[PDB]
Amino acid sequence: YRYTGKLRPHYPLMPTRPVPSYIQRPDYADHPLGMSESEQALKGTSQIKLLSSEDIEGMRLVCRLAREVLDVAAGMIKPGVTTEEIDHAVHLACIARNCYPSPLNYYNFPKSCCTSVNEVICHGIPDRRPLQEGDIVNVDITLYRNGYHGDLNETFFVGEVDDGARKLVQTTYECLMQAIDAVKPGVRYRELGNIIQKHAQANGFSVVRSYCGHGIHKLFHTAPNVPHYAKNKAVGVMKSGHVFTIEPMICEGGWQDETWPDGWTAVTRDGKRSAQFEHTLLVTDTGCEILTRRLDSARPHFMS
Ligand SMILES: N[C@@H](CCC1CCCC1)P(=O)(O)O
Ligand SMILES: [Co+2]
Ligand SMILES: [Co+2]
Ligand SMILES: [K+]
Repeated sequence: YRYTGKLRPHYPLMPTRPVPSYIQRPDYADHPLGMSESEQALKGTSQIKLLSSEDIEGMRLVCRLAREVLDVAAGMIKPGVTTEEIDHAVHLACIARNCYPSPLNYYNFPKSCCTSVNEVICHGIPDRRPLQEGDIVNVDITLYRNGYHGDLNETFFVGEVDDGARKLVQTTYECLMQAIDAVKPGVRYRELGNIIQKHAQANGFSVVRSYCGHGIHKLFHTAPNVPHYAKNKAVGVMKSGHVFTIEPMICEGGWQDETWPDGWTAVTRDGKRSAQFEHTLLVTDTGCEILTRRLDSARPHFMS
């Protein structure tokens, strides 16, 4: 394997962290390949759950809890902290909230969150590497409570970063918020990518294509599939009671991605930097509720 940039995995990984048996698990948690019966059962489906009011309530609770766990992680972003240390903290913080860390053994993903540094687009596996001043780092959190999943991420600055870092991060967030702003009943899922790319390209950035936003509720990933790039073939129309994410990944250089031999880590083929943000959204009559929004601040962490 020829790595695309300067980052290398830092093994070995600390042994898998156990989840106390009292925590409710999703179906894949103890599958040996981390497969989810329920997700496969709807694989290739185009139909989109209309959540009931109790659904909506479970979704509100788990997304607020996931936000709380992300905020715990944000509080540890500093030079010299390892992504593995971040994950240990996240893992305890899920357990303390009585939630299962959704990423754990999801298709054998071996950690409880993703930490994606610099040229890692997404799904980085927490490891022994200490964070370096100048890095950017995304932490992606997903929790499971009472049959429901809630998913969010943000990109963070590690001490001081270069203007290009600042520009990529702010721009990515602006991409996400401009997309959310278009969310309301009657809007086509494919329109979101047009809005995202339009802003990305205007700032001299490219848009990752192999990874999409997705529906989420009782399933971790399900319809709709939501591409972040222009002129895409996404199927379906927003309707009050839909829940899904938008999570653009935006790049310095080219858009092309490839995967590390670990089977998970997605990096720029060109070794240049990528940033992402994610929210879990519910479509309401007037627009949408940002179920994973920060409550103690109007803004994401990087700009506070
Ligand atoms: N939370 C992230 C993916 C889910 C995890 C990636 C590694 C294991 C699951 P997302 O659905 O945003 O890509
Ligand atoms: Co997601
Ligand atoms: Co996520
Ligand atoms: K690399």
